[PDB]
Amino acid sequence: MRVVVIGAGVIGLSTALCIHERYHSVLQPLDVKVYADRFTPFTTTDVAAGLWQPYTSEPSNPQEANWNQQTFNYLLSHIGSPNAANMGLTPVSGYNLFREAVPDPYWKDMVLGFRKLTPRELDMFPDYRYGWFNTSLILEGRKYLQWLTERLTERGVKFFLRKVESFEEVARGGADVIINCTGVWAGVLQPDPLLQPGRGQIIKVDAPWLKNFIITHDLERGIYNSPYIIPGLQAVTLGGTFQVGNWNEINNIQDHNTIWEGCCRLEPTLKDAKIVGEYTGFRPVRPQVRLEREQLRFGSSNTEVIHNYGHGGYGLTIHWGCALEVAKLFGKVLEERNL
Amino acid sequence: MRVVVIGAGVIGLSTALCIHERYHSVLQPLDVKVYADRFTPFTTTDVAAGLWQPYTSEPSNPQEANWNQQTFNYLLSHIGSPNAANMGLTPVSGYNLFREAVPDPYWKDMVLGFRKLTPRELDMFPDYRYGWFNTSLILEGRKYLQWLTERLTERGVKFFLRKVESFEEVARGGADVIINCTGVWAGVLQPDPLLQPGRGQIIKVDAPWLKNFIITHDLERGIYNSPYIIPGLQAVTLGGTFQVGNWNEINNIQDHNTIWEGCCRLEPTLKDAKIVGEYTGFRPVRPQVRLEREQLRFGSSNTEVIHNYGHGGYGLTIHWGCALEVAKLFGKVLEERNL
Ligand SMILES: Cc1cc2c(cc1C)[n+](C(=O)C(C)C)c1c(=O)[nH]c(=O)nc-1n2C[C@H](O)[C@H](O)[C@H](O)COP(=O)([O-])OP(=O)(O)OC[C@H]1O[C@@H](n2cnc3c(N)ncnc32)[C@H](O)[C@@H]1O
Ligand SMILES: Cc1cc2c(cc1C)[n+](C(=O)C(C)C)c1c(=O)[nH]c(=O)nc-1n2C[C@H](O)[C@H](O)[C@H](O)COP(=O)([O-])OP(=O)(O)OC[C@H]1O[C@@H](n2cnc3c(N)ncnc32)[C@H](O)[C@@H]1O
Repeated sequence: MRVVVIGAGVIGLSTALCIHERYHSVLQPLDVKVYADRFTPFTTTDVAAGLWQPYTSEPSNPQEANWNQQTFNYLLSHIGSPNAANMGLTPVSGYNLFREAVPDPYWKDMVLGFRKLTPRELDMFPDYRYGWFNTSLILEGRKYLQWLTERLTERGVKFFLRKVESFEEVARGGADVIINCTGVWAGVLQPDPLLQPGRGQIIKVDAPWLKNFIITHDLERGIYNSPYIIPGLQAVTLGGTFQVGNWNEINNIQDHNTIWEGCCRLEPTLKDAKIVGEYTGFRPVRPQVRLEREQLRFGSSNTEVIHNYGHGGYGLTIHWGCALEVAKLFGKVLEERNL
Repeated sequence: MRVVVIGAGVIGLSTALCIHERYHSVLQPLDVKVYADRFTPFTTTDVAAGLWQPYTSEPSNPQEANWNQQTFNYLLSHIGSPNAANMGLTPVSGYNLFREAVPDPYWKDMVLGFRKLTPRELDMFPDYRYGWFNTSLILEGRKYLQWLTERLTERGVKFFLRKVESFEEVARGGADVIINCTGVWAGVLQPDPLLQPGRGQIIKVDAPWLKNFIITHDLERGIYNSPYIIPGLQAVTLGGTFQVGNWNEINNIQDHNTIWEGCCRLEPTLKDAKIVGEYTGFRPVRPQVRLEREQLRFGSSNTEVIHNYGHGGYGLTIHWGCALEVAKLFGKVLEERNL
């Protein structure tokens, strides 16, 4: 069966893998290919802060929290193996600062060791008045992508520089199924005003002494508009913006400073950190994730699509969960074809 | 007044500073000098794992805990300033593993966020069955030493790479008050069978993805004979030995392997960590710290000594506390001299 996964961000890959991993030898032939106009280091995924942490607010389609939970476990499960950092994974602990008290996140129990910070702790940051502490995981985009890639590759999945113009295209081509994991740019293949770019610029900097993440929150300014600092496998990511509907893909000096000054302020020692890079990306913002099946008639032949997009600022945090669901639907699709 | 501090490890320096800091302009002249046959990077201090963490067992002296507490606060107080990492400080969180349950450490409340680990957590390190979690501080030897040094220097203390041979000699120089902070080698200036070398070899390795410390414990094997891993300002320190009465100062291949293999099991990712150095040092082991005053008659002239040594494996963890006490006695000494 000809399957075509469009997009090679964390979503496309995991998904592809997951499907193949689950059905390769459940169905004999099973042909998977991945088309994408961008591959790492060019995906949005490549620019994510790399932390597992869903938004504070309980998800609209409640199953999302499961996907999140499932993603976290899967990840955690790897922590212990030798390859975990080779997958781009590692545990990290850190803070979430606030200016006023606030309700515990629904994921309070998915993460390890969640607890409200004490005053002494808070004294470590004079701006904030309230916050939490917990340990979690770093799952780095680029590395994970490459891992995922090698995995798929050895599994025989094939990749292709392609810019799909239409699903039609792909279908006239031969795809029995098509899995749309085109991120923000999904709208192009089929409009979806729900979907929008959540622009975010960041700065990578070299400062090995920071071992914990620190994420501040301005309830007014909106989420991820406040300074944040996230240690990674080697560099640290300085961050602070999330602009909806903004599509400029260039790093802007203004933002650069607002990030630089804000973090520097939050974390004073940053004064000596050396900047090694700046990047900007589009969070595939959407009220909810679109992950559902859709049949498409072209001539006398039907073609199956399965959407998986709009993971906003938690694409990594919940990638796996969805990847599973798709496989699930994908399966139903096979049942209907009678295998 | 002529003061002479012998030794330039973390102990000598802090102490010197502390004295000067407190009495420089309480007394006018005040002449401080520091003699030491070894200066960083050569002190024992230079090789410490760099973590704030007193031993598990309840203190011999009641005062040790306070010194520890005082040291921790002083340190913590700096976390927030821009220079903290320039002093060689940063917060780090981590684990303490055990094979059987065990009583909470007395310092449970001095550290930030102490708590017993949960099972999921424990699943992360399968050979153990029990343990704790808390956040604390890294205070790196070398860096701190240099910091301390620049500070003293600008304060006008003067340094001399010199091997003192006798208290007698120093006193004979014109030394009004000698401050003894000669670490394990203290015995030489005046015997003390209580004092012994707590040999420890370690391996520095480059592995930036490890962000938390992990210290295992073998109740039989003795303290710090078990593998431990401690992230630092740039490298990670692999460790695992504490041999009493051993004075070989060379790194030994068997230790190197027992450390390497033990940590590597504890933390399989090191499979890819690159070794960048190996070192060995003597913990100035002693049943309890010697920190007390002692007068010494030489000819028709008395000379005041204040001992400060035998901080075993917590010299950093408690340096400041003692430094204060000395200043205190030092003061009494001034009172007696009627200022
Ligand atoms: C930008 C950004 C995102 C962050 C982020 C910080 C930043 C700056 N933070 C944070 O905000 C921290 C502060 C907490 C994280 C984080 O720390 N944790 C977390 O879970 N999430 C975070 N994300 C969100 C995450 O990056 C995003 O959800 C995923 O990358 C989406 O992956 P994808 O595969 O759907 O898109 P993407 O990676 O762009 O994959 C899209 C793919 O489809 C391809 N494509 C599209 N259309 C076509 C076409 N027509 N033909 C061919 N190929 C096509 C494109 O080439 C690419 O292959
Ligand atoms: C070796 C070692 C120690 C560790 C350690 C791991 C290792 C391998 N860990 C751990 O074990 C982790 C696993 C938790 C830490 C840790 O992580 N945290 C912690 O708090 N403690 C730890 N320590 C213990 C600490 O290093 C030690 O207490 C202090 O360095 C003592 O400083 P000092 O100034 O008294 O001696 P040292 O630094 O040797 O200063 C001695 C000074 O006196 C000088 N000197 C002596 N005699 C003379 C003389 N006759 N003439 C001139 N100069 C003289 C010598 O030149 C030097 O200047």
